Amino acid sequence: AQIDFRKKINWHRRYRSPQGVKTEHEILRIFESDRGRIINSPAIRRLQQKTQVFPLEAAVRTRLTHSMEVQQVGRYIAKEILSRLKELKLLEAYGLDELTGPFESIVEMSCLMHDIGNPPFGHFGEAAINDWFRQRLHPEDAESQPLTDDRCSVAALRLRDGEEPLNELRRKIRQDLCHFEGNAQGIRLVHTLMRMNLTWAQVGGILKYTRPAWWRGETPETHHYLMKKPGYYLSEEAYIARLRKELNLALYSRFPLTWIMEAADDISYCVADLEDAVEKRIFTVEQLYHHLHEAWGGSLFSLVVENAWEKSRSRSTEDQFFMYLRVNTLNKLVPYAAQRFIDNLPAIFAGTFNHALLEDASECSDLLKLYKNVAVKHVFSHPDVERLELQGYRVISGLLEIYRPLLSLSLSDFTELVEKERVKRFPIESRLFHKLSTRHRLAYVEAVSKLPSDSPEFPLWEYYYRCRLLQDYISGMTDLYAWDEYRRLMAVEQ
Amino acid sequence: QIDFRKKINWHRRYRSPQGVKTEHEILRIFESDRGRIINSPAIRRLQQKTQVFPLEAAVRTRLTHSMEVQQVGRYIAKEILSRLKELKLLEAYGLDELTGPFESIVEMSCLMHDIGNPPFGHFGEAAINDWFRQRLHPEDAESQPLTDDRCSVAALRLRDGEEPLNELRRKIRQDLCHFEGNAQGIRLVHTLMRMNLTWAQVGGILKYTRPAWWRGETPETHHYLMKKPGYYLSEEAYIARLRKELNLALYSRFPLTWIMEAADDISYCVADLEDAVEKRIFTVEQLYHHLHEAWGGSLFSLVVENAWEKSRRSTEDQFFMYLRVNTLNKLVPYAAQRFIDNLPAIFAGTFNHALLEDASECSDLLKLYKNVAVKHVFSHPDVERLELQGYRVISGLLEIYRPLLSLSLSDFTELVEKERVKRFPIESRLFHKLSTRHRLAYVEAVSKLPSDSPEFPLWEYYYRCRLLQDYISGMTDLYAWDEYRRLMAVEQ
Ligand code: NI
Ligand code: NI
Repeated sequence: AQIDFRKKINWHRRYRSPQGVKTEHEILRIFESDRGRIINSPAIRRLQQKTQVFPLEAAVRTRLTHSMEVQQVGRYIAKEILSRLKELKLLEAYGLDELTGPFESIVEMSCLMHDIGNPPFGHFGEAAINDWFRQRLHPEDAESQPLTDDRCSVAALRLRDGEEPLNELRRKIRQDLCHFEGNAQGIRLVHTLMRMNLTWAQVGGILKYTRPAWWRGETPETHHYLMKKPGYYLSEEAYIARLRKELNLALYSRFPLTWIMEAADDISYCVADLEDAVEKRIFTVEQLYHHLHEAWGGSLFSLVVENAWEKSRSRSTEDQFFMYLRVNTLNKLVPYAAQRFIDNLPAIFAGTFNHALLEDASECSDLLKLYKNVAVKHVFSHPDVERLELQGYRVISGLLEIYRPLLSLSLSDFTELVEKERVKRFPIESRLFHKLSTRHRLAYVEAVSKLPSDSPEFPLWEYYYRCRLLQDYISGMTDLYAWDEYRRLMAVEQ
Repeated sequence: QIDFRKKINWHRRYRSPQGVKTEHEILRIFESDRGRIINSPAIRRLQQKTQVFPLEAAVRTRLTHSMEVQQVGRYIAKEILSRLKELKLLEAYGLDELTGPFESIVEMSCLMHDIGNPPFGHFGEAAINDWFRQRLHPEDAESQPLTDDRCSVAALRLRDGEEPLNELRRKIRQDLCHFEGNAQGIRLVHTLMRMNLTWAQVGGILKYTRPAWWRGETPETHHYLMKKPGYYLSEEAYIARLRKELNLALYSRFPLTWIMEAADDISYCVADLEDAVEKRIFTVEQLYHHLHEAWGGSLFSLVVENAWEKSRRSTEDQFFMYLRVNTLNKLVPYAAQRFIDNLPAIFAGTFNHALLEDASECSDLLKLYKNVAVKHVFSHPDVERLELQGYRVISGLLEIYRPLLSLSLSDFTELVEKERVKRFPIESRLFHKLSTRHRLAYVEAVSKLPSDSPEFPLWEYYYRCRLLQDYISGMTDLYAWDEYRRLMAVEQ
């Protein structure tokens, strides 16, 4: 092989693509166009009110501010990597000499969008959606040979005896629909839903996992880490294939700048969650310092944490302590992350590298695990947080049940509903339908129209795309919007 | 005579970097600035102060707006630097090793451009000033001591024969009635949050150069830079040191500011229109017609009509994508060109115009967006009601804390020192409710004073009022509203 980043940092687009030879400048302007597209997308503002950890009530992080923090850390790691590469006289050799700006920016924006796909109430929205679609589709009963009391409630998707091609499609659909995941939904959102038409490189930095959502069974040994969670849905399959071709990815391989983004997320996530914890008066700073000292056991802790504490004891103490905790943490981990990226650059470039930059038995990872431990033991277990998670789960389950009658309809009927807009014998599901976002309905019409109308696959694909539509609509909501819809449609408030 | 090494100053007020530095070490310093800002509570507090509409999610907040402005500022900065490189002027102006810093300072100046604003924005302003006017009446201190001086504070009332003390009284009364977002921003970044930014960075926040205590007309040659107050009587010393570190003449301004300002103008106009359509006030076609009518190969044809033609994904999104893109592709180059064309004056910090404020077609496009906005959006009864409400809320909080300002020096001082005073239950608890940061700022400032001087009661009262304004202006919309409701015993 060889490391030529010109072959990875691909400034083409899916639609209306830039063509031909380009100035270093023209390339830069393209990736800046990407920045504009993202910073101005509704998806991002929607982040400015999805909950991070605490109920919104102002100084507490939201998905947005967290994403901005991650962006900053990503920038710092990218800059350290590029700078070390310049000191190693390796920048030209790796084809990065005219792509430093793009490199940096792709990382920054990949960070900003790392949460773009998450549904309201985060991992509990996820939980709610998957659990609901599991109770309706039971993918576990499609694992092997057709079960004679197949628990799935959808006639079309139930495994029928003798028709193994159709049965395989049924299998994939049922598994896929029960594996909604923030990142996969993120790819879907950026491409099919918002139609942002980013550069291939930029979309690549969003693809954080490489397992198909419809995946059943164990993951390959050699790819365990990159396939921890679903990375793309059955729908984006074609798209993801083209993406692989444009970014020179082997199957289940990942874009490199992703590894960078990931590391940034880990760092920011840990430290910030602790600071917010102190801000919500859960524990004082001293209490935090003791929990850390105890949960640990010239070492790293001494440097980062104990020096942060000593600085803190000689502006406001909470702010001083956390300023220097952040600073010291970053000054230890960011160089390490950079060093790991470079040391492992062949594998990371290939996109096959089966570890995180930080996931280790290295002291650095242990520091991160320390923050995460204190967080999960003394913050995420707090009754107000837990209550909010419970509530969110009820709200999303509730909405899904409210729109159930859209998924109850036969192909004939639902299609009639799409075409006539307002159906006389179907008042409720007509109005339920109108309540779906035009963006999402459009995506449905678009996807269904591209189908072989007479093929036996059609009812299956249609049902899939219809469920896909409903999940699009729900996952697209902010916490407050989802909660509010739930309350109004339950006729609890006007 | 343009040496940007003399403006892009990487020193700090406290614990400053000293000596010779690598281009890299300089970069790392300005990145440290970025970190300090992006992680400051002030910025998240922006993620819920209202921009135009009530929070209810797709609508802009002070934060998202600030991010949009940041992007436009970055683009303008890059265009300026790039045009300077094409003119072979980059080395000559001392920017060849400061391109990263240049860009970054602009970006962050943008992100912080709203950091100072009080809850409910210009109506919080209104409320604060109007309240302190009813209490201090600066208009009665304009000239010679008035014998029925309407001011209700014994110490600050103009007394006959004592013209030095009278001048101090004059400045204090005028200053306290001229609370302004930007001045409060300087105060916030420096005295309150103690962020200790670089001088250059603080400089990009200083948008106006008129002292808050200014009375009478502004100089002819500086009319534009002194439209609004830029710094309070307290930050006076600080601002002086800032002038020395950034090589500013009196009432002169930092350059990168002009850039930030232009970014604000652009993204503010376009965005407000988009959000207007999102809140279903008018459709896209309705908007296009309001624009076409309110106008009159020209610019409109290019930017707006081409946006509309492209528009005919979702139509609202397509139209606004290309409206934003075309607008930027016209105005950002122009802004850059204006910055460079006028670089001597802008560098000096004396340039008496905005990059965009003109009779130039570009400014007219902006004025067009602003006109359609102010006529068909800001006049919408729901916006107006929110402004009215906000003014009531801030006026209400100020009245609620009034008894802290009613106390004598002796008594209020006793309150500060003993923390809980037995004969003063209410004002004790009111006092405890003030943020420790703000109270600390008060103690800090008062302790530095000549304890026996006749100026002391005056300065103390000033700093006390300063304290209360710090606390109120520091709130988010929702927090201020909520405090007003709870302290009125309307909700538990
Ligand atoms: Ni995250
Ligand atoms: Ni603004």
